[PDB]
Amino acid sequence: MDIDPYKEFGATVELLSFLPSDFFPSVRDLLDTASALYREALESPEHCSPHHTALRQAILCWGELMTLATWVGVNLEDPASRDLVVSYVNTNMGLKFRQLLWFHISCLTFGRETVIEYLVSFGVWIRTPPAYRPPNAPILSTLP
Amino acid sequence: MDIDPYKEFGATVELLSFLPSDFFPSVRDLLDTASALYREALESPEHCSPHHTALRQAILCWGELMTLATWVGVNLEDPASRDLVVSYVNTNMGLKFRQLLWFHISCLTFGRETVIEYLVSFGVWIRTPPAYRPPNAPILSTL
Amino acid sequence: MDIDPYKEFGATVELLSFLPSDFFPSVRDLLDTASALYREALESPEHCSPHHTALRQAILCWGELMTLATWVGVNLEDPASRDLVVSYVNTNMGLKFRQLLWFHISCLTFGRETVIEYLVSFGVWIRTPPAYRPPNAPILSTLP
Amino acid sequence: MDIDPYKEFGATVELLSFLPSDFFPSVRDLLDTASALYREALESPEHCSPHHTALRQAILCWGELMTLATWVGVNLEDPASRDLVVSYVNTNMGLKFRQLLWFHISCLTFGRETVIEYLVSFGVWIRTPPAYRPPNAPILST
Amino acid sequence: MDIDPYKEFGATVELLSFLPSDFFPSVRDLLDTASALYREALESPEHCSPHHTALRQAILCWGELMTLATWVGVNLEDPASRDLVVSYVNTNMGLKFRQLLWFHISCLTFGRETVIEYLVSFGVWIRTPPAYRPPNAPILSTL
Amino acid sequence: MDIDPYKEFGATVELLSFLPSDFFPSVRDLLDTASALYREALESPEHCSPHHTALRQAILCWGELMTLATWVGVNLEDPASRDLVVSYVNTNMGLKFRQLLWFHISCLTFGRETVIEYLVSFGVWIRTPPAYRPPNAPILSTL
Amino acid sequence: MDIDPYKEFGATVELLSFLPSDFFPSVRDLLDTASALYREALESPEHCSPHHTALRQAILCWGELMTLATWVGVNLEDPASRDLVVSYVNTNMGLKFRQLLWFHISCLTFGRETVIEYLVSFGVWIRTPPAYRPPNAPILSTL
Amino acid sequence: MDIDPYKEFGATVELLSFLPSDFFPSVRDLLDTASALYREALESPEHCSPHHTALRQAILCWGELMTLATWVGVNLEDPASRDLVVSYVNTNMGLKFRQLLWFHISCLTFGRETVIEYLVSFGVWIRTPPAYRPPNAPILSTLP
Amino acid sequence: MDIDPYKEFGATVELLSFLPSDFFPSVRDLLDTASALYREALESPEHCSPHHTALRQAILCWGELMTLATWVGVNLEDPASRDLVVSYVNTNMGLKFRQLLWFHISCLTFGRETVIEYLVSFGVWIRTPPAYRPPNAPILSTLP
Amino acid sequence: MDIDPYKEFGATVELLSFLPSDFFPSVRDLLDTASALYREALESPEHCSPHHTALRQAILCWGELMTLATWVGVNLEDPASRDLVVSYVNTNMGLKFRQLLWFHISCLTFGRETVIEYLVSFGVWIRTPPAYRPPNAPILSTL
Amino acid sequence: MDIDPYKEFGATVELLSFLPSDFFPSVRDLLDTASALYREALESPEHCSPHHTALRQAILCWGELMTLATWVGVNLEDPASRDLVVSYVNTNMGLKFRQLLWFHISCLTFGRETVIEYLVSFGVWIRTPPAYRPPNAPILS
Amino acid sequence: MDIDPYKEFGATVELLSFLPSDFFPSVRDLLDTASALYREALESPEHCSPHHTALRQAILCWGELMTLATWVGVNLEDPASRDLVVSYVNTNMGLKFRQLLWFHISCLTFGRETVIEYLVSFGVWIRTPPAYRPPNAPILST
Repeated sequence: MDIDPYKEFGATVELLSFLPSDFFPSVRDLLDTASALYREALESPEHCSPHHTALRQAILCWGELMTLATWVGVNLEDPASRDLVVSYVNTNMGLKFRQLLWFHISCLTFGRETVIEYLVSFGVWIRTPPAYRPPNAPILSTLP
Repeated sequence: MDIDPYKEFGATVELLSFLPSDFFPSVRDLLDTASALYREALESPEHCSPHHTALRQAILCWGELMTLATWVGVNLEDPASRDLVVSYVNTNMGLKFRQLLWFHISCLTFGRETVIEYLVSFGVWIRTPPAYRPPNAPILSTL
Repeated sequence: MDIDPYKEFGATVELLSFLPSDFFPSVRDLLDTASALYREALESPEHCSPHHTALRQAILCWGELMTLATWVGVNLEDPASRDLVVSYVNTNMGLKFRQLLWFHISCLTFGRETVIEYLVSFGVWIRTPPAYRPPNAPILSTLP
Repeated sequence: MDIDPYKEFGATVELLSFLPSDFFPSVRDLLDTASALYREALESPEHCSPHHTALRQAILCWGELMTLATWVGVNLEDPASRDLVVSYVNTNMGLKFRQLLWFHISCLTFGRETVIEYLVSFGVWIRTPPAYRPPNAPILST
Repeated sequence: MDIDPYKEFGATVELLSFLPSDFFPSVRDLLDTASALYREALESPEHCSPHHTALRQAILCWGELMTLATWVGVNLEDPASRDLVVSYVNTNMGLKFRQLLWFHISCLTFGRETVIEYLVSFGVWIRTPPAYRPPNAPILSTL
Repeated sequence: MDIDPYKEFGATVELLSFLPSDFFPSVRDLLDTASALYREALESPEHCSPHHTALRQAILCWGELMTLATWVGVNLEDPASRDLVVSYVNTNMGLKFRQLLWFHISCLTFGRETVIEYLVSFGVWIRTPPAYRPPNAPILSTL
Repeated sequence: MDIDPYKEFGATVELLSFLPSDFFPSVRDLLDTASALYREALESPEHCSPHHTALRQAILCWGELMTLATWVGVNLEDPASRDLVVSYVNTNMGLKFRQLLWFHISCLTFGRETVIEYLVSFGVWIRTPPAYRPPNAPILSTL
Repeated sequence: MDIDPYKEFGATVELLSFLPSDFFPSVRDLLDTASALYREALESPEHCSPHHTALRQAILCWGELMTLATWVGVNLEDPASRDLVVSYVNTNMGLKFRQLLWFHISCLTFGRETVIEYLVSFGVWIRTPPAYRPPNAPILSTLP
Repeated sequence: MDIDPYKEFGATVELLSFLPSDFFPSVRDLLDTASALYREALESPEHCSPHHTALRQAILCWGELMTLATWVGVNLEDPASRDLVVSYVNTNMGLKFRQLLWFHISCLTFGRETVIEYLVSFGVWIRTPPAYRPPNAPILSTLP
Repeated sequence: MDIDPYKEFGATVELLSFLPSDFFPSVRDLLDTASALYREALESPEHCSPHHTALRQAILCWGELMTLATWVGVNLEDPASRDLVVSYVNTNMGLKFRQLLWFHISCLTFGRETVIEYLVSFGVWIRTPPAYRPPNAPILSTL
Repeated sequence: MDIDPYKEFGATVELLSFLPSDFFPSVRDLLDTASALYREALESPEHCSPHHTALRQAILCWGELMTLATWVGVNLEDPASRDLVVSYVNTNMGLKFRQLLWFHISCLTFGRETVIEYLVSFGVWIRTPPAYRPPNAPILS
Repeated sequence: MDIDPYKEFGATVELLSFLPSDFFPSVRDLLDTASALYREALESPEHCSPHHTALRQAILCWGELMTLATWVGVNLEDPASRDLVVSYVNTNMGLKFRQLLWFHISCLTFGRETVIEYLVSFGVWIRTPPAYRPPNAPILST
C-alpha cells in the first residue's frame, strides 16, 4: 500500500541508501545491543515511544522468519531446497531487518536529529573520490 | 526476548485465542478493508496513533512474506517443496497475521474498549449451551 | 482524467465496493423511486443541493443510453450484432448507473453520514464468515 | 387529465405500487373495518375531514360495482361470458378499491405522516433482494 | 351502510330526484365543461374544496368504468353478451355519474345555495299542470 | 422525466440551439482545455461550484461512451455494423456533449452572464444581413 | 321497542359482532367466574353499578330460560321436539347471553375504556393477513 | 346465585307477594303503558336510572321469549308440543315479567316509597276478613 | 365448622379453582423450596407472619399423614388394603396440601396481591378457546 | 424439617407431656366448646390473633383425617384391616390433636400466661406425694 | 459435619439442585473462561474477595482429579476397570465441579444478588408442568 | 493456570516443602482436631475468615475422594484393581490434603506469622548434621 517504514520518523529509503550495504552490522550484534540496553522497556505494557512500538514488531516478525527457517530445517527432506530457502532468507531478508534495527537502535541511543545529520555527513564522506577522501569516516559517539 | 504484541495495547495472545480460529476474516480482504478506509492516514508522515505504526509494520512484513512466497514459487524446482513451503507460510504465518490485522483494524474503527468487551462477550457466548445462549451471535456495528 | 463520482461527496469507489454487485436494485425501481419522491425537486430552476445536479445528469445520461439502444435495435440489419450491443449495454453500463442512482437516492432520503455508516456496517457484516454472521443484515430504515 | 387520488393527500400512485397484491385485506374485511371503526362520522352531515369525503364516494362506487356484478350474474345467458365478466369485475378492479380503502382507513387510524414514512420504509425493504433483506417485513400496528 | 351521496353538501337524494332523468346532460359534455373550467384546480396537489375532492374520485371511477367497457368489448367474444354488457353499462351506470357530475359542477360554478334553491324552483315548475305551466323552464345563469 | 440540463443554470436547449451546429469546437479540444485549466479543481474533494459537478459528470459519461465505442469496435464482427454504431455515437451523441462542455467551460472561464449574453449577441449578429452589420463576428476574450 | 343493550354503555350490537362467534367463553365458565369474583357485590342491597344491575338481570333471565329448558325436557314426550327446543335454546339464546356476560364481566374486571379498545384491536388484528401482523393474538391481562 | 330483582331497590319477593297473582295487568297493557310514557327515555345513551336499566333488560329478554315462541310455533311437527310450549310460556313465565314491569313502571310513575306504602296498605286490606273488609281497595293516583 | 383456609388471607376455594389440578407441582419440590428458602424463619420462635404460622401446621400434619402411611405399610399384612390406603393417601389427600403449600410459598415469595392478580390473569388465559389462546401462559417471575 | 408446634407460642412438646395422657378432654367436647364459643371469629375473614390461625388449620386437617377414616371404613373390605386403620387413627393421631385443641382453646379462653403456669402447677401437684399436698387438684376457672 | 458449600455465600445446595445437568457448560469451557477472564486476579498474592479462594481451591482439587484419572489410565492393567473408573471420574465428580465453577464465575461476573434471584426464577420456571410453562427458559445475561 | 495453593497466605510451596513428608499427622487426627475446635465456626453461614473458607472446600473435596473410594470398593469387581486404586488414593492424594489441613489448622490456632517463622526454624533444625542436631525438634505450642 506504498508504505514507507521511515517516513513517519523523518527519513526515507533513499536517505538510508547513502550508507553502503556492508556498513550495517549483523542481526546478532544488533539483537544483543537491543537486549542489553532496552530489555526492560521492550517488555513493559506502556507506549514508551513509536521507536519502541516499531522495534517490538520488527523483533517479532524476525522471530517468525527464524521459526520458518527451523521448520524448513526440520521438514523438506530435499537438501537442495533446504539450503536454497535458508540462504535466501538470511541473505535477502536479513539486510532489511539489519537496516531497520540499526536505525531504531541508533535513534533511541543518540537522537533522531543526530542520526539524520549523521546520514548526510556519511553520504558526503562516501561521495568524494578516494584520493581526496579524508582517512577517518564519521562515527556516532558520546565521547571525545 | 519475551515480547507480547498486544500487551502494550491491553490484551494478550491468550485473550485473542479465546475466539475460534475460523472466525477471523481473510487476510486477502482485511488489507482491502484497511486500504479503503485508512490509506491517507497510513501514507501520512505523522504519528497518528500507536495503532497506525503497528498496522504499517504488519502490512510491510506480510508483503515481504508474500515476496518470499513468490520467490520460492519462481526459483524452486521440486513441486513437493513448492507445495509445503507455500502451505506452511500462508496457513501458519497467515492465521496470526489475520488476528493482528483484525485486532488493529477493529480497534481503529470501533474502539479499543469496545473491541476488548466484544472479545470477552463473544467468547462467553460461544461456550454457553445452545438451548440457553441467546439465538443471535454478537456483531460489531457502527449504526 | 482521474475523477470519480463520490470523492466530492465523501465516499470512494473502493468504499462503495463493500456491497456486492447484485445487491443493488434494478434501474426501473430506482427511477420510479426517484420520480415519485423528488420530481418537484428535479424540475425546479434551483440548485437545491449537489445531490440533485448529479441525479439530473445521471438521469439524462441514462436517457441518452436508452435512446442509443432503441436506435441500434431499430436501424441495424444484423440481429446478432443488435443482441450483443443491447446486452452489453444493459449488462455492463447499467451497473454503474445503478450504483450512482442508489447512492444519490439513499443519501437524499436518509443522510450522507447515515449512508456512510451503513456502508461500513454492511462491509463488516459481509466480511464475517457465514458460520458466524447473524441472519439479519443491516438495512436503512426509520421504523423501529 | 391525469388526475391521481393521492397527490392532494401527499402520496403518489407509484409510492403505493410497491406493496404486494396480497398485502391488502379483502374488500369484505376493509368495509366492515370502516363500518365498525368510523360509522357515526361517515353518516354525519358535517365534513369531518377530507379523508371521509374520499371514503364515502369509494364505498358508494363499490356498491355500484357489486350491483353491476349481481345484475350480470342474474341476467347473462352465456355461462363462460358471465364467468369472465364476474372474475374481471371482482379481481382487476378489486385491487384498486382495496388500495384506496386501506390507504384512507390506515391514514384515519394512524396519522398521515406515519403512513407515508411506513410506505417509504416498506418500499426500501421490498426493493432489497431476498438474499440480503431481513426475513420479516416492517410492521404497522398498535 | 346507507351512506347518502349528497348529505355533506346540504342536500339529499330525494330532493335531487325532483329533476326528471332526461334533464341531466351527457357525460362527454359534463367532462368537457369540467376540463375546460377547473382542470388546473383539479390537478392541483392541494385540497381546494370538498367539491374538488369528490369530483376527482367521480372522474377516476368513470375512467375505471370506461376501462371496464373497453376490456369487455375487446376480450369478450360473444357479440350478444358484449352488446348487452355495454348497453347496460352506458345506459344505467352512467345516470348516477351524470347526476353527481352535474351537481358538483353546478355547485362549483354558481353556488351551493343557488343550486339548492334552483332544485326547489324546478320542482315547483315541474309540478304545475301543462295548461298553466310557463313555456320557459328555469335555468342556471350568471348573467 | 422531462429534465432540462441548463434550466437550473439559466438557459434552455432552444437557447443553445440558436447558434449554428458548426460553431462549437471539438470534444478533444474541449477536454484538453478543461484538463489544462481546471484539473486541480476537478480532482479536488470539494464542491467548488455547481458547474464543477456537472463538468465531472459529463466527463465521466463521455469516458463511458468512449469505452462503449472501443468495446464495439473490438468485439463486433460486421464492419458495416461497427461503422453504423461508431458513427452514430460520435456524430449524434457527441454534439450535445460538445454543447455541454462548451457551456460549462466558458461559464467557468468568463462568468455566467457574459456567456448568456454572448449567445444572444452572436445569434442576432448571424441573423442580420452582412451589409448592415459589423464585419467581424463576436469573440470571447479575457484581455 | 327498538332498544339496544350496550348503547347506554358505549357499544353496539354491531361492534360486538366484530369479533368471531367462536371466541367468547362458555356460559358455565362465565357464571363460575362471576360467582367466584363478584358474589358479594351481586348479592348486596345497594346499586353498586349499572354493570352490576345488568349482570343481575341477565343472570336471572338466563336462569329462567334454563328452568324453561328443564321443564320442556321433563314434560315433553316426543324426543324430536324436545331436541329442537333444547338445541335452539342453548345455541341461539346462548350465544347472545355469552356475549352479554363476557362484556359485563370483562368491563367490571378491567375497565370500560379498556374493554372497548380491546374489541377494535382484536378485530383489526384478525382482519390483517398473517404475514404482516404480530404473531401473538391480543389478550386481556391484569398483571 | 341467590339474587332477587328487588333487594337493590328496597323490596323483596315476599313483600311483593302481598298482592294476589291475578291482580297485575297484562303484558300488552304494561308494554303500551311503558311505550306511551318513557319511550324517549328508554332509548337515550344515558344512565337515567337503575329502574330504566332494569326495564330495558326485562323488555329485551321478554322479546327474546316472544321470538322463541314464534320459532317454536313456526318450526315443529307436533301440534301437541307446539301448543304446550307456548301455553307454558305465556302462562308461567309471563307472570314474573308482569310483576317486574308493574313494579318498575309504578315506581317510575309514582315514587318508590309510595309504591312500598301501597304494598303495605294493600296487604292489610287483603288480609282483613271479607265481612269487615271496606268496599274500596287502595289505589295509586295523583288526583282526589 | 365451615372454615375456609384462604378466606383469612384474601382468596377463596373457588378463586383458587381457576388453576387446573395438574398445574400444581409435586409435594417434594414444594417442601424442598420451603426448606431451601425459609427454613431459618420456619424454625424460629417468632410470629413472623400468618403465612409462616399456616405453613408450620400444614407441614406438621402432612408429616403426620406420612407417618400414618409408614405405619400402615409396616402393619396391615394385607397387600391389597395396604395399596388402597397408600394410593388414597398420596392421590387424594396430597392435592389439598399441594394447593396450600403452593399458595403460601408463592405468597411469601412474590406478594399476596401479585398472587391474586396472577390467579385472575391465569383464569382469563385458561378460559379462552385454544384457537385464540396465546402460546405463552402467565407465570410468576422477578426477571424480564 | 424440625418444627415444634408450640415453640412460637412459648411451650414445647415435653412441657405438654408433663401432664398425664388421660387428663385431656375428648375431641368431640373440645370441638363443641370451640363451635359454641368462637365460631363467629373463626369464620371471620380477618387475622384476629395467631391462635385463631392454628385453630383453623388444626380443625381443618382433623376434619380431613375424619374424612379419611370414613373413606377407609366405607371402601375397605377386611374388617380387621378397617379396625387397625381406624383405631390407629383416632388413638395415635387423636391424642396429639386433643393436646393441640386443649392448648389453643384454653389459651384463647384464659390468657397465655395462665395456661402456661397451670401446666407446671398441675404437674408439680401430681408429682407430690398425697400426704403433703393440697387435697384437691387445680382447676382453671373464670369466675 | 454437614458443611454446605454455598451457605456462606447466601445460597443453598437444594437451590442449585433445580438446574438441569445440561445447563452447565463443560469443565474445559469453564476453566478456559476463568483463565481468560480472571487470570490476573487468580494469580495475585492478594485475597481480592472470598469468591477467589474457593475458585483457586476448586481448580487445584480438579487438577488433582485429572492427575488421578491419567494415573489410573496409565497404570491400570485391566482394560475393563479403567472404563468404569474414568467414566465415574469425569461423570459423577464432573457435575459438582461444574456447579461450583459456574456458581463462582457467574457470581463474579454478574453480582451475587442477580445470580441469587435468577436461581429462584429458574426454579419457578422449571417446577411448572410443560403443558403450562412458557416455551423459553429465564435468562441471565 | 499454575495457581499456588499458598500465595494469598504469605507462604510458598517450596517454603512448606522444608518439612519432611512424614511430619504431617494423619487425616483422621487432623479432622478430629478441626471438628473438636472450629465446628460451630465452619458450619456458620458467615465468612469468618479466608482460612475457614479454604478449610470448608478442602474438607468437602476430601469427602468427595472418600466417596470415590467407597464407590470403587463397592462396585469394581476386580480385587486386583480394587487394591491398587484405593492404595493409590489414600497413599498419594492424601498427602497434599494433609499438608493443606495442617497449614490451615495451624494458622487458625497459633497464628499465620507464628507458623511462617516455625517453618523456617524447622528447616534450620533439619539442615543441621546429626552430630550437632539437638535431640528436641521444634514444636508449636501456646
